[PDB]
Amino acid sequence: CTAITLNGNSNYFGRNLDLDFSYGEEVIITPAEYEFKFRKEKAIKNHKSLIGVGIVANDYPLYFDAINEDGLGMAGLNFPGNAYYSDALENDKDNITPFEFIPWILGQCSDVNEARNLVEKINLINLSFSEQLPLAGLHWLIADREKSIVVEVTKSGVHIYDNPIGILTNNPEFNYQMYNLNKYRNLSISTPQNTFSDSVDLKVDGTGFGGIGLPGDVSPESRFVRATFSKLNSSKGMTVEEDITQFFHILGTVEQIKGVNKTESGKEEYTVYSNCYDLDNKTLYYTTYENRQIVAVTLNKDKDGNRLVTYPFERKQIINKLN
Amino acid sequence: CTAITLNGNSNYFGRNLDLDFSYGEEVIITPAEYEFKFRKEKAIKNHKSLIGVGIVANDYPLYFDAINEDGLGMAGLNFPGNAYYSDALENDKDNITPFEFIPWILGQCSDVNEARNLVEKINLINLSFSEQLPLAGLHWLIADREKSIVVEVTKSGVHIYDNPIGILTNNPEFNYQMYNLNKYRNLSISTPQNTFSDSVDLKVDGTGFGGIGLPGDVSPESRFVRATFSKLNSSKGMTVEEDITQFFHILGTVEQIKGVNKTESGKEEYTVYSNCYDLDNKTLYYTTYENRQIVAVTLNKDKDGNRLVTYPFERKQIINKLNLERH
Ligand SMILES: C[C@H](CCC(=O)NCC(=O)O)[C@H]1CC[C@H]2[C@@H]3[C@H](O)C[C@@H]4C[C@H](O)CC[C@]4(C)[C@H]3C[C@H](O)[C@]12C
Ligand SMILES: C[C@H](CCC(=O)NCC(=O)O)[C@H]1CC[C@H]2[C@@H]3[C@H](O)C[C@@H]4C[C@H](O)CC[C@]4(C)[C@H]3C[C@H](O)[C@]12C
Ligand SMILES: C[C@H](CCC(=O)O)[C@H]1CC[C@H]2[C@@H]3[C@H](O)C[C@@H]4C[C@H](O)CC[C@]4(C)[C@H]3C[C@H](O)[C@]12C
Repeated sequence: CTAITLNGNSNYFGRNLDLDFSYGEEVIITPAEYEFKFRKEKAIKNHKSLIGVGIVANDYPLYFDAINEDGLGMAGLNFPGNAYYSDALENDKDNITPFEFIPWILGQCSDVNEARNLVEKINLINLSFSEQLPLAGLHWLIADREKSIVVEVTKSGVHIYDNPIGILTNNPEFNYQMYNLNKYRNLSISTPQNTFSDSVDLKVDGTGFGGIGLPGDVSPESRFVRATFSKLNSSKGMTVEEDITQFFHILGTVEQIKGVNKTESGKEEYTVYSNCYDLDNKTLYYTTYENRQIVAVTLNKDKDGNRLVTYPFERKQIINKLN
Repeated sequence: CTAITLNGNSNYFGRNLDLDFSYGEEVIITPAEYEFKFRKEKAIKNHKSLIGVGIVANDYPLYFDAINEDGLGMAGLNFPGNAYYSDALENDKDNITPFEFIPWILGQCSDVNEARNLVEKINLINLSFSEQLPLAGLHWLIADREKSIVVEVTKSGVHIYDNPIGILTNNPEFNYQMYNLNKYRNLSISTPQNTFSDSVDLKVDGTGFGGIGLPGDVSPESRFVRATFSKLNSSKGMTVEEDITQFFHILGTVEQIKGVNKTESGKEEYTVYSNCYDLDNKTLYYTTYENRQIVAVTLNKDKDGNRLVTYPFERKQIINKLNLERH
C-alpha cells in the first residue's frame, strides 16, 4: 500500500491498495444518521457523513479508506507483525476495535488536531469483526487539508507522528521510514555536476542522471522513498483537474503491476485500486487495475438518511473507440 | 522514450514519448494511395497503408511511431549525439532522410526480415524537413508479431541488432544497454533466501524484497532495465483486452511525471503520451499525460484514398462522473 497527500489548488489525500486479489470493494456512503455500533462503547446515532472505499458485511461499512463531510481523511494500510491490539480493556480509555477505528475518528472529528486528541485516549482492542474476517495488522494515515499524522499501535503503545511529507506505505515503523530518506539527500531532479573527480571527463548522454540511486522495486521502503521523491518534486498544476491528473501520476510511480511481486502463496501482488479524495470539495476519484478511466463521486451536503449507499466498482477497461 | 513489444493473446508494440513539451500530436492514417514524396528519390504513389502517431506538416505525415496494414511497426526514439546522417548522396543506394525513414520502411515492408534487407542498403542523409522542424538524432525499434530489431546509424555505419527482449530507450548504444542487464541477474520476483550469511537472522517484514537493486530513476539506462524487468515478468492475460491493460501498466513503470526530470532548458521532461498497437488487429490504443482514458483507432483497408486522415489528441481528463456537484 502507498498513501499520500497533496496540496495544490485544492487539497488531496488517497492511496494505492496493493493485494493479490480483490475483496469486491466498492464506494460506500455512510449517512449522518446510520447508527455506528461499537463492541465495547456506546453507539453513535448522529455523526459526520462519510464517503470511502471498502466492503459491507452484516450491514456494517468496513472501510479501507474514507473521508468525512469536513474533509478529514483516514486510510488503513498493512502493518504486519508490528501492529499490536490489546486483549485488556481500559477504564480510562475508549476501547475500540481496528475495524471500528475509521468510523470512531471520522464520525466525530473535523480535523487532524481533533483526531490526535481522540487517538490519544484510545485503546485498540483485539476483537475480530467475524470468524470469516479476522484482524490483520494495520497502521493509519490521518490527513486534513493542512497536514497529516501517522498512527501506529505496537507492543510499546499508541504512537502518533506528525507526517512532514504526507507519505505512508507498510513496514518498517514510521521513524525507520523517515530515517531511511536521509541517505538519498544527494538525489536530484537536474543533471548534477561531476563531483566524482575533476581529473576524469565524465559524459552525460541523456537526461535524468540526477535521480540515479532512487530505488525502483516494490518493497515498502523503496516505495516510501520513490513516492516521497515523486510527490515532493512534482510540478504544481494550474487547476484542480491538473492536480488530480498529477496525483494519479504520483501514485502510478509506486504502482505494483501483476508479475513483479509474487507472494509466499504464489499469488501476484498488484495495485487493486488507486484513489484521490478532493478534501475541500468532498469528492472521491478512483481507478482500478482493470480500468484506467477515473470515476468520480461527490459526497453531497444532503441529510442523506439511514442506510448505507453503495456504488460498485466496474472492473472493465472503458476504451474510447473512435473507429 | 521507451519502446516495448509484448506477445500475449495477440502481439503488441508501443512506446512512451518523453519530452518537455507537446508538438500537438495526433493519430495519422496514411492510405495506400497517398503519394509519398522523397527529397532525393522518386515518389511512391501506391504502398501499404499506415496508422500511427505524429504531426502533419506541409501535408506530410511526420510519424513519431507507426504500424502498417501487415502489422509491422516502427518507432523513432531520441538518440542524441550518436546518430550520424550522411552529408553525401550515394549513386547506388536510396538516399532517404530520417523523417522519410518510417514511410520508406513501413510503406514497402511486410515483416522484420524485409525491413532488415531494406535498412541494410539505405543511405540516411543529413537533410532537415524544414527550418521550423530541424533534425534530431534518432534510433529505431522495428517490430512485427514474431520478433524485433534495433537500427542505430552511427559514424561506424548502419548497425542492425536482433532485439531478444523487445525493449529500447535512448543512449547508450544497444550493445551497452544489453550488457548493462548482466549485473541485475540476481533480482527476483519472489522473496529471496538469505544468501548474505546464515550466521545472521535477517528478517523479511514485507513483500517485494526480491526486486531490491532495481533502479527507479528516469535515466535511459535505468528505464531500459526497469522496463525489461517489468515486461519479461508481467503476468499473462486471459484476453486481448487484459493484454492491452497490462501493456499500459508496463509502460507506466517507466513513465516520467512532471517535476522529477528537469532538462537543460529548465523545463520538465514528461511522458507526453503512451500507446499500444495491436499488431494482429492493426489497432492503435493510446493515452496522454492529461487523459487516462484509453482511446482506440483501427486501421481499415481503403485501397483508393489519397489524403491523410487525422484525429487530434484530447488533452483533457475524461472522468466518468457518477453525480453532479452543487457549487
Ligand atoms: C506543424 C504545426 C503546423 C501544421 C499543423 O498544424 N499540423 C498539425 C495538424 O494539422 O494537426 C505547427 C503549429 C504549432 C507549432 C508549434 C508551436 O508553435 C509551439 C512550438 C514552437 C517552437 O518554436 C517549435 C515547436 C512548437 C511545438 C511548434 C512546432 C510546429 O511548428 C507546430 C506544431
Ligand atoms: C521525442 C523526440 C525529441 C528529440 C529531440 O529533439 N531531442 C533533442 C536532444 O535530446 O538533444 C523525437 C521522437 C520523434 C521525433 C519527431 C519525429 O521523428 C517526426 C519529425 C521528424 C523531423 O525530422 C523533425 C520533427 C519531428 C516532429 C520529430 C521531433 C522530435 O525529434 C521527436 C518528437
Ligand atoms: C489486505 C489489505 C492490504 C494489505 C496486504 O497486502 O496485505 C488490507 C488493508 C485494509 C484491510 C481491510 C479493512 O481494514 C476493512 C476490514 C477490517 C477487518 O478487521 C478485517 C477485514 C477488512 C475487510 C480488511 C481486510 C484487509 O486486511 C485489508 C483490505
